[PDB]
Amino acid sequence: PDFTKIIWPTVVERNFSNPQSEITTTLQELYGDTFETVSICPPQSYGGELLKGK
Amino acid sequence: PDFTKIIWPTVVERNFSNPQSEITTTLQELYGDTFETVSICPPQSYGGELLKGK
Repeated sequence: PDFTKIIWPTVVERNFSNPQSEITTTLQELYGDTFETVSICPPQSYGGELLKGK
Repeated sequence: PDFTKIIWPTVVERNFSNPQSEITTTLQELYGDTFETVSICPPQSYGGELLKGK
């Protein structure tokens, strides 16, 4: 290991690695983490996609 | 055939039998008879049947 170490320029710095999080004082079923994805859904019973062709 | 002819009481009288109708002075493709049935159709892209369950 010397100055001839090749450097790969990345934007991800190791000043914040894997942020673990653990439940301590209660039950999990009382404290849940949800991971969702907020996408756009047209409504079920109406929305311009029913007029397609009409 | 005498007075003991059994009579079946029907409401259909034979004072107007099969009304034939024939095209005379032109072509059929220029004079058409349509037979339709006017029933109620809910619209295609809307109508309460889309809200069924919602």
